[PDB]
Amino acid sequence: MSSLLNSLLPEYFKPKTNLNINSSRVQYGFNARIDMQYEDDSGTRKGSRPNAFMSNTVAFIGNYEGIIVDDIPILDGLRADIFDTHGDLDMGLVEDALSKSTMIRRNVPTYTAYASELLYKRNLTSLFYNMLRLYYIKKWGSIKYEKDAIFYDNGHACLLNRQLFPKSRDASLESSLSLPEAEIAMLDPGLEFPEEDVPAILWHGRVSSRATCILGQACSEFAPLAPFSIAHYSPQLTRKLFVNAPAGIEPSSGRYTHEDVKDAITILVSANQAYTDFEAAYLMLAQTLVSPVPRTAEASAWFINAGMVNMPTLSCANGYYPALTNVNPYHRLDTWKDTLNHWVAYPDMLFYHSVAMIESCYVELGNVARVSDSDAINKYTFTELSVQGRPVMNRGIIVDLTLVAMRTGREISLPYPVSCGLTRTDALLQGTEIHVPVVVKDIDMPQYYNAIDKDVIEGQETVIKVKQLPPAMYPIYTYGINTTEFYSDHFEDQVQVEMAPIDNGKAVFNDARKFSKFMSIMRMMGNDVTATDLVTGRKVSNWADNSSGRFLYTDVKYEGQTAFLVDMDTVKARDHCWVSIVDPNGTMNLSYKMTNFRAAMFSRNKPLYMTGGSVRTIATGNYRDAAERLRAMDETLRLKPFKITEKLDFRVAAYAIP
Amino acid sequence: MSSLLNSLLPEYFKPKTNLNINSSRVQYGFNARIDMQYEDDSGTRKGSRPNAFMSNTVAFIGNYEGIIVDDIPILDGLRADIFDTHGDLDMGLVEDALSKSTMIRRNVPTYTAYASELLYKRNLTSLFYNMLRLYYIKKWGSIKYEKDAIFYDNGHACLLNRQLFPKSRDASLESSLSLPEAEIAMLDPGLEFPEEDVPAILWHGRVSSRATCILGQACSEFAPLAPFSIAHYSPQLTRKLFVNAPAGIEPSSGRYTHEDVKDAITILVSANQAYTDFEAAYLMLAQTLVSPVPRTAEASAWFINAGMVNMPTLSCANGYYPALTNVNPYHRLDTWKDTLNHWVAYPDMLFYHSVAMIESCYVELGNVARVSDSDAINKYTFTELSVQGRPVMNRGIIVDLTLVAMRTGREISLPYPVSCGLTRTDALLQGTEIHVPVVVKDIDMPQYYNAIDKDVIEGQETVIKVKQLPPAMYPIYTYGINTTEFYSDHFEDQVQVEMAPIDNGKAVFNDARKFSKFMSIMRMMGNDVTATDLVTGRKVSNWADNSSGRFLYTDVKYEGQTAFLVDMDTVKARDHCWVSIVDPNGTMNLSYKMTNFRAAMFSRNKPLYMTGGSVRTIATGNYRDAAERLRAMDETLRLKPFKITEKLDFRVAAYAIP
Amino acid sequence: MAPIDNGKAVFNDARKFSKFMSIMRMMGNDVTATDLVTGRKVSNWADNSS
Repeated sequence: MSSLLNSLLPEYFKPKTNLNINSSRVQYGFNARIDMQYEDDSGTRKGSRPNAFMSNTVAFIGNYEGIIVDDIPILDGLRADIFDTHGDLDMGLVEDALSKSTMIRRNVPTYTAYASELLYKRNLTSLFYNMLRLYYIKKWGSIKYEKDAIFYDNGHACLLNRQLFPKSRDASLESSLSLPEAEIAMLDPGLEFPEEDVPAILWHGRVSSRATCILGQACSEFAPLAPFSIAHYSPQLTRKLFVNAPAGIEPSSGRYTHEDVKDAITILVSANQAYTDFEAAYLMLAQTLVSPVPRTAEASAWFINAGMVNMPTLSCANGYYPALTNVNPYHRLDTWKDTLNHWVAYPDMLFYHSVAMIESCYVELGNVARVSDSDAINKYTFTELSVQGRPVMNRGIIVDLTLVAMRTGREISLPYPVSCGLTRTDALLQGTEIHVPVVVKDIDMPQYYNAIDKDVIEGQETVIKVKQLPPAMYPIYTYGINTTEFYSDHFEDQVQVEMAPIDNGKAVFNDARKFSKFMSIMRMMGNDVTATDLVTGRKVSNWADNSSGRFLYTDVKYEGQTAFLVDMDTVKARDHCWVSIVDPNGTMNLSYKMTNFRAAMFSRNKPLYMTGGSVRTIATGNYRDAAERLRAMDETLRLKPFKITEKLDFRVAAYAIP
Repeated sequence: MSSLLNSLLPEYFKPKTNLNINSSRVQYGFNARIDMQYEDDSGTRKGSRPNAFMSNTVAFIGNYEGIIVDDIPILDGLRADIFDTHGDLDMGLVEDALSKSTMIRRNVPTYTAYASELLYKRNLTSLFYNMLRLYYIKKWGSIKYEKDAIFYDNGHACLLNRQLFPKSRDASLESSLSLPEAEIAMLDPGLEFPEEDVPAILWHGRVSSRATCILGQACSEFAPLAPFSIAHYSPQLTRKLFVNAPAGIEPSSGRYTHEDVKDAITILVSANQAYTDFEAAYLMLAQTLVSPVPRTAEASAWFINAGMVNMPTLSCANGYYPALTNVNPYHRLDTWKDTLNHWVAYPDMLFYHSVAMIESCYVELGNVARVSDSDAINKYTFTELSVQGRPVMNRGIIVDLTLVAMRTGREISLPYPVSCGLTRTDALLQGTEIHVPVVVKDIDMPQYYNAIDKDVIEGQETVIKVKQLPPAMYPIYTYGINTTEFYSDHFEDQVQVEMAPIDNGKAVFNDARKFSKFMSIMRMMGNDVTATDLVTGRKVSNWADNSSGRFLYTDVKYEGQTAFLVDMDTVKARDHCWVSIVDPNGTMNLSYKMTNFRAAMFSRNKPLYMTGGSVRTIATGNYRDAAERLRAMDETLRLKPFKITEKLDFRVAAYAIP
Repeated sequence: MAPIDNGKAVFNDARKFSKFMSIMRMMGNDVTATDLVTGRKVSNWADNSS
């Protein structure tokens, strides 16, 4: 659904068509003007950062594994005559429709008997999904993956690509897959009895030399070398695929460009009348196009074990019954062609729709992981109460759409209760300790991180014990639309730390809430604060991120009693464009204000600019008003004359309109 | 945009068609009559300057470099039916448009897929840019650049063309470039898949033997030997260029006249309907064509670092799909063929439009440089507040047209937000003193200029320091259209200043404004006064520039606060009218009137006379046969002007919204 | 003062120069001005009573 994913984008964000991606890492964000203030009994110290960049790093790598599951049939496409008043295939009108058609008379009785089983095999989501992946593999084919590269680095702990993804050879995305071609046979119209467990599709005119090569590779096993997101492992959809094309199927060309895959999709959707099938495939790919680079070192627990992708079995019986598909189809919603029409016009817009969906999910799974099991709406039972339909199993797209509904605070409506795609809530529901590997840089690591060893020499491979999952992404596109006090993503905020002159700089935060806001605002001001817990004896640093520049309470890496000693004569100025706290006395009052917002994207430590035309909000009415218009100007070549007009020179001629 | 740049010229001046330029340097100015009237405590004196020549100097020498960048598509020339009710390109109607205009309907699905990807990147501005440069290389192909010539010469200091332009030799303009030829192949109709990264263009009848050689050289690399404005380094546009000509193309001749390049441009525009693409290239050349000769030695800091010329990527899909270009083209403005109709009639008029543009930019940057970096409108954030469109980036022409709006004080509007051309604000946007290399002519040079070596000898090559960039040009064409206090370019003005007490033979001027008014009066009377800056200990002189007969405060060459000790005993008498007095007494009143303006141009120390007939006006009205003004003010670029609000400091300038 | 000036301020007026130098001494700051015309020096700390 293009419509619901479009509304997630911010108001200030004005996207263009083309986006020239030339790397496997993008820092999307915005530039804002922060007017910071520090008030005290001595006086006020004002600062101003005119261009403050708040970013979330997003990569094109992520371990996924496809499995073939059984899903509901999508009945949108078949002629409206055979359907009854309630909206199910009234068998008896099917036998009537087949009888009054251009079918062979000896096949009518035997084909009608099979109809009861074969007409309820309508799900082309798996085919469209694979064909969409082939489009983006050939478009962004020049992106590279190095084996000994930095997945994450925060100064203390480092995590390499070798650690998370073993059995991984370095190669380009184009050179990753070597897809073998499945057989594309021609359906004989005079076949005695239809062959079930072999799908048959429709086609307009002649199957081109390149269309054979695309359909051949789409219905085949994906066995990748490099762990890419749009080239993950998928099982063999089918062995053989029939195509009811009276004009013969040309043999396989071997080569094809990304423009030829768009040609193949547009013919397949139009012939089969499968637009709702495409809408399902569009939302599936939106989840599993890009995966987020973790915000903290201990936020890598989400991507340790491979999340399963639920691909519904390829099943289509249109080739055997050409009569039942015509120009008057049955559809539930009137805006059922909107998702395809959006993709054909603006293919590269999927990148923005993808980051919008994963940012919405991973933000909400952040503040869902911090609720006790003894509650009404908890970790296990947040999907059941929200869903008001009848899906087969609460997995895939249902779990991701219900998290988006919680974030935006609106009602998401789909025409069919389809349960296909990636399932994210895997590591959460387990409710056990996860052992993430790490290579150390400094020697004073295991004070900060909950490490397995207490003394570790530099360059050693250690393990961190993560119990509660910290947030993987900070809200950026969904900044101050549905604000919570955990993230504290306000435009205006203030904190009041109360100290007396008798205290020699040392302040104890009994409250946990205002400790989080103090440590966060001090980092905007470019000050390196290092607090020490009095009960346990561990240490926390506000500088625990190089992207967002905020301090969340989950950076403590421990749930206990709150007694944080902060010594305010060991505060060090780290960044540029900073206010100085030289020597405070009395009550401190910190405050900031974010005024304006400008969309910015970075890649390879350089600005990535959006190019091409101005993207519009395509509606169903905007095309069918031109159908209402029809260009009703009678196609008659009316040539109008020009009267020559003489003036002073007479050498040169001058023509007038009348 | 002819009508825009034509408005910048003064109301009294109307230039003739032809101009035989026969040098690399042209003075332009006017011969005005000044009627001064003096009054002080001693008495009254009345005089009259009968003939006074105020002029700038402009040259054909400027170091520039080309970069190929991706910009917006210009959707002008495509048929009106493919566009919907709003100003948006619908792919639903492209499928219909291509379907109705063919008998072979097998190719419609393939044609639509490729067309959707190519239409959002169509731009012929870079091709017309090179074709225009080839026209002027052949026409003015007898201009000599000598390496051991003078660039600036005052009397104390001197800059040679060895400095500012190393890696250069002595050559004529025709001898500078030795262009190779790109392959101009013929597109046979029947080819089904458009070859990627090769543009295809339409043509009228047979491609002439001469037309081949021009298109071949226009696409090739430019590698100059001598630094020339219209022969600057440009990267290779394309390798191949298809031409859908019904009659086959002829082989390349090798030689062509400047008249043959006009025939090539006129055909290429008419066939492709690329009138708005030409308008972009016309404005883009108006910036580059000429460069200023600096007013003082400090104003050479602008032209040290090579400014980047943003040339858009060459792409076009008219040759493949000639159905999309028909007899009813889509245009936003009704005056969309005025710029080409102006150039084809009067080619040599571009010289006057270029001088008018570069003057307006370099005059207003004189004020922007003096703005403090702690206000709403400053050097960093003046373009962003002005623009009211959605370009790719605030670069090239958008920066230049913003400065023209600030000069004239009128709202400038283009149909498409194009960001292509020279960016000047590079030396300005950096907090670093610039090291201008100079030659010592007189032994007393270190007293005047801020030199590194305080002791020098006639012939030594030293370096001078420039912190704040002074004005490179004085207002001549834009004289009195809007008068600032800094320049003081009034027709009628009454200057009042109080003379400081002359103790021994020295008068102390503590205030900054009073000192500016005093030396401004004494210059108009014609008295060469020399003062000593007390803080620095360097001698200032009101006779700094001889060409423009006025005193600017930037001739002091010291940003900050100071007090001046004026030498009243050594007041020389260079130019004496009857008004001219040596001994001022009490409150000095000078009231002057300027009348009888007449434009005059000098080239190689002789008068340069305009030849040919009188320019008759070509211009189209807002409506041809259009009923309702469908505003469509969403995509169109608009540039809002800023008015200078004078304040007490006088050294600092400030902008406000009118 | 403007940021373009690197701390250096010239007092054209005599009245406000006296008030600046006096209030800076209440605040306990040793200021040393230099006259541009003559070339002599003045110090605000020229008394230990008032």
